[PDB]
Amino acid sequence: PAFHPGELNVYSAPGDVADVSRALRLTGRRVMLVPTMGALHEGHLALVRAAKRVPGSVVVVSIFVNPMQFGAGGDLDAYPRTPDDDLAQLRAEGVEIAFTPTTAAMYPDGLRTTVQPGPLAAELEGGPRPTHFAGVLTVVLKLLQIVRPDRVFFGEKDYQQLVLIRQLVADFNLDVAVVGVPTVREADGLAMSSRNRYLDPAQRAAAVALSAALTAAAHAATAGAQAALDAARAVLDAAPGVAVDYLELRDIGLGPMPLNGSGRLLVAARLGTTRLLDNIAIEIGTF
Amino acid sequence: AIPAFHPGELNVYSAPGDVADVSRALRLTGRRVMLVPTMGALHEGHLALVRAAKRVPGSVVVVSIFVNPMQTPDDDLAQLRAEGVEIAFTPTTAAMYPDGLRTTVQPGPLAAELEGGPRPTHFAGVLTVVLKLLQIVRPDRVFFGEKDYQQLVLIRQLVADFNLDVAVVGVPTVREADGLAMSSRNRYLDPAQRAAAVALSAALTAAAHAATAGAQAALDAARAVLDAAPGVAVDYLELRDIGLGPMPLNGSGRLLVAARLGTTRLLDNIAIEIG
Ligand SMILES: COc1ccc2[nH]ccc2c1
Ligand SMILES: COc1ccc2[nH]ccc2c1
Repeated sequence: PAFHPGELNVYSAPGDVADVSRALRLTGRRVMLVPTMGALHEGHLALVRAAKRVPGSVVVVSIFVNPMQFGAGGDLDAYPRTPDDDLAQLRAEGVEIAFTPTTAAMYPDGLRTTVQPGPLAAELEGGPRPTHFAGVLTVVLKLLQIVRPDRVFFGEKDYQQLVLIRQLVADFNLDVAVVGVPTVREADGLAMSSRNRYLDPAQRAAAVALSAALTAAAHAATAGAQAALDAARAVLDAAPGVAVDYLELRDIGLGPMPLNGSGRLLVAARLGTTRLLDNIAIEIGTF
Repeated sequence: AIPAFHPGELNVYSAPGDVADVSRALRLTGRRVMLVPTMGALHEGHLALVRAAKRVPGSVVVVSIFVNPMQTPDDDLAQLRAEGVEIAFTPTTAAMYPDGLRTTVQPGPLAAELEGGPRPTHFAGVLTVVLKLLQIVRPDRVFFGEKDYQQLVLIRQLVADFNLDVAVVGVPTVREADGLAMSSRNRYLDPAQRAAAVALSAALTAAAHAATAGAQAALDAARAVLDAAPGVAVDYLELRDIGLGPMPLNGSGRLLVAARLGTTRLLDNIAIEIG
């Protein structure tokens, strides 16, 4: 396959991007991978920019709405698809490679061999969606094998996902650096998300409560965990039509260890039918 | 700094990071890295894998020795020196699983069939450790015996399904003079059992030649030979396609058998061509 430097090259065939990546790597360039499901926003662009600043980088952005990480009807069909906007954004950002595989190219044998995540996948986001993270980790493993990047970039917004990807990389001895990039926010604090488009004006106004609650908690935390959680709860309680699914303060690895001084506070809430996530670093007893 | 590597000698590494760094360095110097995964206690079957790896031009051979809990140290290393193997990778359980069992590989449904009957989690263990070894060593080719044919097929599923950039090489089964497939378990057989054990290979070779008369003739011939043996408890005798799906009307297939002799479980298999 041809590679035209300094412009966007789009490859659909896994073999094509694998060949181009291999060839680039062999000439000294360092391959950076930003895996996405399209519907690109400023959060994704932050990832692209982080990747682009690595000296000698060539940036590969994958766009693939992975059916394996969705449960039956109708989340997969409802996922936003804005391909023309996505590719326009990548061109504007100076990205040289977009990898846009088909479902058939990624899953020619259906679901056969898959990744089984550790117990974290059953908690928080995985509670009512027990197969979700197996879908995520299976596709990320495949993308890593196809592209063979030196570094792979993920937002901190989906923090549990990022932790599970670090687990994947450690547990399977993958030779890639996982880079977590801090959450990009709207001016009022709202975390970037492709689901923000489903907030009507009232819901958009109310949605500020998630980030306001988290940031209140982070500052309250000088007074301890209870104070932090209660400050967040108070802000969420004050918000019209925010229905909290969970609000949890955990150790930074979200694993089988108690909170000791460095934590992550995670929230998920519904505004109408729209489920929003956010999270923040918490230091306990630290001003 | 890359760990020391002495060309033409057996270099032994226990740390995953060490063998990873050495393998990477060697492939940059124009070597082709060949991986032979084993659980030690090496026999002539393993040596055939080693010789197959060695004959690839540019080869450097990595033999891993790891008893994988999820599925003779000095003597093994001496055998490898004698074969001209340059790398042995001998990690501890703690080095392979520093965080315990966490993320694992879930095989497809083939893993529940045949050998997966008595050992329903066996292949998950095998695929998980093989994936890790492939990521640590990053070989150009990886070598497995055909004797554990279902294992080999599941490894080919792993490689295809996860888009791994490695060639899987199956090596024809090494056999004792009477046909018994090589295995560390053969020495456990008493004389009566050892004599009866020849029935597995004899049944398969009979079937392979009976196959000109069709699938049923092949299966019936194999069953007759097993039926002539005392103390051979057949767990299965199945004719499948080469990927272990259902056998087609004509074409290539594989005939697999497993049996228990006393407390010792033996496996064997053979290529079958129908008609
Ligand atoms: C870097 O900040 C962000 C924020 C939200 C995001 N959603 C998906 C990636 C991502 C990144
Ligand atoms: C290539 O022949 C063989 C025969 C039996 C085997 N057992 C484990 C590896 C192996 C290889």
